[PDB]
Amino acid sequence: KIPRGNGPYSVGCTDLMFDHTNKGTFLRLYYPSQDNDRLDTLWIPNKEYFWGLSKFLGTHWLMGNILRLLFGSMTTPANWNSPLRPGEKYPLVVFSHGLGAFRTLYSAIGIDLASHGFIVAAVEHRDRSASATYYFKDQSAAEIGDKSWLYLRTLKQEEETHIRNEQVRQRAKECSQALSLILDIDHGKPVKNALDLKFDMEQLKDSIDREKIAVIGHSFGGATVIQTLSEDQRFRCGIALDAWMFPLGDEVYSRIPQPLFFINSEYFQYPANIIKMKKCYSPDKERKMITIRGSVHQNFADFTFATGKIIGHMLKLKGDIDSNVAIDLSNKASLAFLQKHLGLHKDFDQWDCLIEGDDENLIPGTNINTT
Ligand SMILES: C[C@]1(c2ccccc2)CC(=O)N(CCOc2ccc(F)c(C#N)c2)C1
Ligand SMILES: [Cl-]
Repeated sequence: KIPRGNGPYSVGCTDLMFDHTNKGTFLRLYYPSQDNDRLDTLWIPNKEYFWGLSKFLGTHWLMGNILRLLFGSMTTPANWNSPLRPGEKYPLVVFSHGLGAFRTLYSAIGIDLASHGFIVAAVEHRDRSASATYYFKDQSAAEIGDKSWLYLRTLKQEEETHIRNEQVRQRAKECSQALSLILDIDHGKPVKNALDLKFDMEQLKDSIDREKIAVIGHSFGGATVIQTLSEDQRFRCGIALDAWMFPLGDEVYSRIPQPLFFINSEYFQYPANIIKMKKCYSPDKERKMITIRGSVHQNFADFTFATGKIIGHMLKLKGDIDSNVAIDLSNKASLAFLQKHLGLHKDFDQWDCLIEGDDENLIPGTNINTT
């Protein structure tokens, strides 16, 4: 089970696709909810995501249907289509998924943020970095619900540099586009969701704290944070969760004026990647780094909760550290940082010490030696 949020607000969830095309925005929204008696949210909602994951895992295609059997009925603890909790303006996080992931697989993070009073928009990238995604070929196809699926692209050694960079730039653009969509919805523009879901977007009118905006993401999503910040000053700070820095162009490193927080796992990181993180550092800029003891790359994603301790450890989904312990640390430290750099008047400053990695399961900075 994916843990419930630790904050005082109940959490809701819905999907938004606008426009319907492959150039539209697709996001999963987590938000503070009015109601708590709704059905929980289906974690991986279509079979084609399992088919996609099977390609990403490099397994036999037929394993897709086995993954679907095993995980196709799992829910995540967010009230599906619950009304938005009215009467208060909420800061906004735009969230970027890793390679071979998609919008729904970081619900532990998104739900927790929501439960503390954030709206979270988890983008689904159309760069062929998702295991799968979908859209509609045209206006007609969206009416009858005739989905077109786009699957993960496999790269040759010789495309890696170039195509990963094209992808991160598209990702940044998709993050900025999602922001603009949400900000327009806030300023009351009628948006007809391309998905026919019982959730009126008019609810979101005057409900965003328009200047309190951050971008967060895991791995490929972490590079996406950094590209996004450099391109869009509307985002006021970023949190990169175990960032994979390879996609970034040489030009971006000196061009990130906003505060940036690296939350790393112990076992993923390596000198080449850490050196790149350190190229974001500069005497005039606000930079923080911590490393979660006993953690692996997958502690930041939902599949760290989907299996038992033993097969979890074997499959590199779980580390030595407990998965709830690990995510609590990442989520609480994230909240404190956001409070500091968005200027929120909440109680997240209780976790300030975690930004400095001052905790028995934290390492200040990095464990990786670079020389
Ligand atoms: C370093 C990465 C990489 C780079 C090149 C080749 C291979 C891997 C880039 C990246 O984003 N990574 C994280 C992928 O996290 C996932 C993936 C699928 C999932 F279902 C879930 C979940 N839950 C999480 C791995
Ligand atoms: Cl290295």
